[PDB]
Amino acid sequence: HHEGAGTIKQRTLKNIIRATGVGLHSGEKVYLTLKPAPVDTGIVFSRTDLDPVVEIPARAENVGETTMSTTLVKGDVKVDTVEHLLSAMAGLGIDNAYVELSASEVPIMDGSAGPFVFLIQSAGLQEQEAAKKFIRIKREVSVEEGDKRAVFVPFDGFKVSFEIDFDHPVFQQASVDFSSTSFVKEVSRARTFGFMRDIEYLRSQNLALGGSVENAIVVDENRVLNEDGLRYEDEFVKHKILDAIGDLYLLGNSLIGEFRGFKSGHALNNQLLRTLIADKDAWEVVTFEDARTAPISYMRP
Ligand SMILES: CC(C)(N)[C@H](NC(=O)c1ccc(C#CC#C[C@@H]2C[C@H]2CO)cc1)C(=O)NO
Ligand SMILES: [Zn+2]
Repeated sequence: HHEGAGTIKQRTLKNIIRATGVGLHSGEKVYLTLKPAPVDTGIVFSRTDLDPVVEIPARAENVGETTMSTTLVKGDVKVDTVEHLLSAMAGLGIDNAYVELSASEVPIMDGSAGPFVFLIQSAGLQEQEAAKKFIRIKREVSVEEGDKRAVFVPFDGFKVSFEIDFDHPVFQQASVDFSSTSFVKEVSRARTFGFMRDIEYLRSQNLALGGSVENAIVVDENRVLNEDGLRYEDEFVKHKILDAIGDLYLLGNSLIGEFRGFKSGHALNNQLLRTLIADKDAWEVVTFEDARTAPISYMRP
């Protein structure tokens, strides 16, 4: 036993994770396997139902549609609704992993990232022999469209603010800083949500076909319909934060910076990432030779 500086290191899974579920939008039954991956692989989604297998790295450049969920595309092959799983992975510091899926949509589980964090954390994480690379924000980068707004600001840590503006009796602002807030405890359990009003339209378009009170906060004209209510008083805005954490992980590396979202969503989050990547003065890749002086820290593996 000796004392010295240690690099903050890349992580993969210690064991394989298998789950079965349903696609929120497609309603399809889907089998999910997460597997360990070598250093610098990133998170790569593998459609194992196809022959040959089609692999899509979870990066901003592969993002197709972003109307309802965050979708990845390569050719005519898609992987839908990647944000909640990706959010779980970013939240626990996973750099490298294969996500195999038997169908085009990640399973929705209970509508949050909780079950994923739980499955992953039961399997365990494996630190690997390479420095973890971070993306540090060095300038303000903002995108807007109409009243929607998404911003990166320099910040020595990682924090996220979000504000939504729904006119609905059921109601809007939250900030979370990973120096104090636990991702796992205060964010990961926040479920997706939908309004009864949109549901038939959505289904009329073959969207929300797997959605139910079992996997979503469902809201009618006046109230939450789920018999047992909300897991957090501000669950709705907490889920928007959960979504943003997963959409930001399409950078392919954790962030050192601050994100602020104002009625933001998947499209604008993706626009923001693209604008950031284009503006190489506004960011740089960094490592930390000494975890003790880093501005971020992680749970034991
Ligand atoms: C919140 C956000 C960002 N808009 C998005 N979620 C969705 O779009 C979405 C979520 C739930 C439903 C439903 C249902 C249902 C249902 C069945 C009718 C009730 C009966 O049992 C529909 C759409 C998201 O969290 N994306 O990541
Ligand atoms: Zn979501």
